[PDB]
Amino acid sequence: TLNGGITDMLVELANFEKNVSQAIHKYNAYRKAASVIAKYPHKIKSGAEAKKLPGVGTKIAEKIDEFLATGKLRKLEKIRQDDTSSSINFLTRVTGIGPSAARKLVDEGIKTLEDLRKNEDKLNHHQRIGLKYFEDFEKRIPREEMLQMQDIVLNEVKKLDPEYIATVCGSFRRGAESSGDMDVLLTHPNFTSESSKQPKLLHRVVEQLQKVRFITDTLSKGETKFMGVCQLPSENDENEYPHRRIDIRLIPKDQYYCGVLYFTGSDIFNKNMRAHALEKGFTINEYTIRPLGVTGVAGEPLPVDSEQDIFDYIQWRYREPKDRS
DNA sequence: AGGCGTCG
DNA sequence: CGACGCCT
Ligand SMILES: [Cr+3]
Repeated sequence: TLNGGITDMLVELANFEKNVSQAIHKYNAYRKAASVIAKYPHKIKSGAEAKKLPGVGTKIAEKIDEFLATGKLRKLEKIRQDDTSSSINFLTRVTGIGPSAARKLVDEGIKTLEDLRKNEDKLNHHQRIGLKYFEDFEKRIPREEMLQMQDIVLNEVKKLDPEYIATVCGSFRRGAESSGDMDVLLTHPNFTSESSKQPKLLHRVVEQLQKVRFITDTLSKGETKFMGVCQLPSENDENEYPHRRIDIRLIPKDQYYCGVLYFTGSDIFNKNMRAHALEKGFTINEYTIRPLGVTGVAGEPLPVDSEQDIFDYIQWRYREPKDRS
C-alpha cells in the first residue's frame, strides 16, 4: 500500500454517500477513484497530482489536498461526529436494512441494536432474523468450518436424489482461507432451459437440510433462490457454532457454466467481466452468453461447455477462480 | 452488469 | 407495478 490513507478516506466518504445521503453518483465516483488510486505506482503528494488520474477531479483533489496538508478531512470528522449519520450508518449493517429503512428508523428515534430489540414491530422478517444473528453474521467463516458444511450439504443432497449436483462457489471455489458466507450452486437434470420450470427442486433440498437441523432460518425463498441461515453440530458444549449465512441457487442443468462463473468470480470481477462482454458485443449472465445485436437487442445464447468457453468468446486469458479477486 | 425475492 | 435490499 502506497496511498492507503487516501483510499481509506475515499471509501469512508463513499459509504457515507450511499448509506446517508443516498447519492449514488458520488458513491460511485469515490469508489472508482479509490480503485484508480490504489493501482497508481507512486506515493501521491498533492491533489493536483492525483487529479491527473482518471476518475479523480476537483472535488476529490481538494479533499486529497486537505488530507495531505493536515493529516485529516474536516468533512469526515464531522460526519463521524453527526449522530444521525453514524446511527443511519450502523443500522445499515443489519442484513435486510438498507439506506431507506435506516433513515426511517433513525428518523423515528431507533438507533441502537437495543432499540431495535424494543421495536421488532417495525422490522420485517428478514430484518428481525438479521437482528437476531447480527453478531454472528459479522464473524467470518474459517475454511475448516466451510469444508464441514460442504460435506453436510453434498451428502444430504444425494441422499434425497443422487441426480442432484451441489457446488460451493463464492470465495471458497476461489481459494480463500475464510469466507463471509456459504454460496452453493445447485443443479438437477429435471430443471432445464427447455422445461416448464421446477420450484419443488430447491424446496426439497432446503426442507431436507432444515430437517437435519442445518438450515435454521429463512430470509427469502423461491424457485431458484434461497437465502437463509445454517449451523454446524455440537452436543453438550458452550459456544455452539455461530449461525452462518447461506445462499443457494438453482441454475438450469444446461447453463451450469454461466452459473459457476457468476456465483464464483467476485462481485467486482463479474462487473469488470460483464463490462468487457458488452465491449465485444455480448451479454454475460448467470444463465447465458447471448450476443448484442442491433442498436439495442441481444438474441439466441452461444453454446458453452466450460467457463473457459465463456472467456474465449470475449477473448480473455482464462482467469483461474483463485485469480478472480 | 444483471437479476431474484420481498414489500405494500 | 417501483422501490428496495440483496446476491456475485
Ligand atoms: Cr459468499
